[PDB]
Amino acid sequence: SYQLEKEPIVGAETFYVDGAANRETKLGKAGYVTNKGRQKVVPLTNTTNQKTELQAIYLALQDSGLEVNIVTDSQYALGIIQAQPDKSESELVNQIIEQLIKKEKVYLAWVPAHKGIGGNEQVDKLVSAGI
Ligand SMILES: CCOC(=O)c1c(O)c2cc(Oc3ccc(N(CC)CC)cc3)cnc2n(O)c1=O
Ligand SMILES: [Mn+2]
Ligand SMILES: [Mn+2]
Repeated sequence: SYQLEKEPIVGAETFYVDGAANRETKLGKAGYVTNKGRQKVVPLTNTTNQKTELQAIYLALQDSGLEVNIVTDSQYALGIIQAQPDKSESELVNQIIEQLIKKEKVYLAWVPAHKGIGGNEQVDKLVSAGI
């Protein structure tokens, strides 16, 4: 019930997402930074990096118009969303799936972590602080 655009969507806002989890305390943050100065950071308790990365995307999907460009450094989350499942065993993923269906156009790009990608580093620096 959804598909990913092969190209960045002209006119749409670019959401740089990221997550961070502390392995001992299970504490993590998830959020985004956009090319338009929009930001969000949420707190999460009892969690993993994977989950925080998915949560960041959920945030980006929730706080965006009918058209989005999303760039993530999560191969894990890219995997799930590119697989285009109809239903998952994960509550968080099911929430993401239905968000994507609500959208006119969705573009999801992958970028490597800590390689100087401005938007990625910006959002990393925010979610990493205190973890
Ligand atoms: C600020 C420093 O952060 C980093 O250097 C950093 C990562 O080490 C990192 C690792 C990732 O992939 C993995 C995530 C978790 C695991 N594990 C669970 C299966 C084991 C820990 C393995 C690979 C995915 N994203 C990451 N991001 O965004 C980072 O900023
Ligand atoms: Mn990451
Ligand atoms: Mn990071």
